[PDB]
Amino acid sequence: KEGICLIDFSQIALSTALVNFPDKEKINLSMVRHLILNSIKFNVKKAKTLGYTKIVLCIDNAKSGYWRRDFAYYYKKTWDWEGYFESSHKVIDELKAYMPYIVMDIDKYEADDHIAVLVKKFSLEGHKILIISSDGDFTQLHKYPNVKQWSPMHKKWVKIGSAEIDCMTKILKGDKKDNVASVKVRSDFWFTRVEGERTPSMKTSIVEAIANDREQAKVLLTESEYNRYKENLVLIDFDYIPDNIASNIVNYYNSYKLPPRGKIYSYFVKAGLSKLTNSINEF
Ligand SMILES: [Mg+2]
Ligand SMILES: [Mg+2]
Repeated sequence: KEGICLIDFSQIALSTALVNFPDKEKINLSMVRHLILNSIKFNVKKAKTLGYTKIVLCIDNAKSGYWRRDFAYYYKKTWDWEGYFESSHKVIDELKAYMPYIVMDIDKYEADDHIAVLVKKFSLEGHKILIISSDGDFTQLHKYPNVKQWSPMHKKWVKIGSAEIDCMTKILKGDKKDNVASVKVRSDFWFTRVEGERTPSMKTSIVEAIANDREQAKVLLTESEYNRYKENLVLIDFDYIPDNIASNIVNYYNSYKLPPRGKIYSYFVKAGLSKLTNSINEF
């Protein structure tokens, strides 16, 4: 059973670019092609050296929004961000055309989704898994056999009882960064809040009691809070990803045709990344 590496790509490329490309300076295609290929090399190396030889780049595609928006409208509702994303979108195309990786890219599907679903499938299928991402949410998947997670900036393992509590903490208190609100407030609180508005706190003993036995949601939460809980499950909990979303990801995965590995040399050449031709072995 081949070792598999799922990479939270879109974020890593972007995060690297935020750190490496100077503010108030234009970002060109070369810049980003260079940046992206080097990032892949560096991370593919980490993976392969450890035994995860099948690389899957998982992309964030909110071109037409998010499937989750069909459940919660408010969900997820100087630097050359323009030049970056333009060139980046182009480079992703080249990866699909020439590089030897499965590029999980689906409009309205998040990199989190592809990882959550693939990790599940493969883990249960007997493969050892590596998640390359600093996102603590992936600890929801450590519960599956042979799942490790590596954080590429600080270069370290994401290790985590505490997982169920971390998750439950988000289900109950929300996640402001994604516009997910506490079960103690109205659904679209973050999209519609007033400056004169604050979220009532959720006591830890409750969070923990539910984390430990979810049926406790029915006694510790008021009916209102409970409705909010069930809405938050789909926004936070990977196990609440719809059968249809899951199925499409797996299909995409299975129908993916990789390009002859002989195409890389040409690409590098053609794309003027000759310094890299000497390192195709590293891809
Ligand atoms: Mg993500
Ligand atoms: Mg999420």
